[PDB]
Amino acid sequence: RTVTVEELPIDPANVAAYAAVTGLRYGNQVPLTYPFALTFPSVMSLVTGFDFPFAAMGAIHTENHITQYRPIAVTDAVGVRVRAENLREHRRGLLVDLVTNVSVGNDVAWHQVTTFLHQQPPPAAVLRITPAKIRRYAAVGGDHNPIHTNPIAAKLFGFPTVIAHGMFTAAAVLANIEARFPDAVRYSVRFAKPVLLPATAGLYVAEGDGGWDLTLRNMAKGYPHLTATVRGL
Ligand SMILES: [Mg+2]
Repeated sequence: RTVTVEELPIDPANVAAYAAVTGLRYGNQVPLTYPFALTFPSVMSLVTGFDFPFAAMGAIHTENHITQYRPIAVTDAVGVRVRAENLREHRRGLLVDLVTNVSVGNDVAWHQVTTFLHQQPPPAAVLRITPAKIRRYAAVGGDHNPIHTNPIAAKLFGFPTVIAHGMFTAAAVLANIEARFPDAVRYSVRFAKPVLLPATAGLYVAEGDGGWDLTLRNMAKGYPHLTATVRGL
């Protein structure tokens, strides 16, 4: 239950296209969330190879914790390690933790815990999220889970329309604030109601220190799509 890549190259053109579609800045270091996408093929090879029943197609992303110890340069080639751990019963199904460590040289730069489920007032910003943009996020980020792109498959897996990738939303909400993030930062997200597409969602931001609290809501109905914290280390 362990995957390794010794020297994964970074494609800057992909980093640019990731920043464009999520609304983040393309600079010399990759966005804080970008290594989710970079290591995604490595995570899915672990998930798809689970001995027991657990399907990547139609899987649900419930929670995500990123710890960045140091930025990763767009020119870096990276070491990747993934392990899967903490199978639990939930209610809606099987939960599992996928734990990824991304290294530059001998050092761990970026550390993530991803939790998946197999089913068994005026805002500080506004996000417009269309099916087209998410079709584009799926191409660029490489998560082709069809609940985000194929309506017929979304229905089959329980949703009335296609939904946004949780990690699209988790990237997009950092747009304004990311320029003030320190190099060492932790970002914790709890996904709630899926974002049904197309949608216009409002982001609420408080400065609960030394950092930020975030809540993304559906604008008509007001229910939460996610809550998150950003903190310096
Ligand atoms: Mg996260």
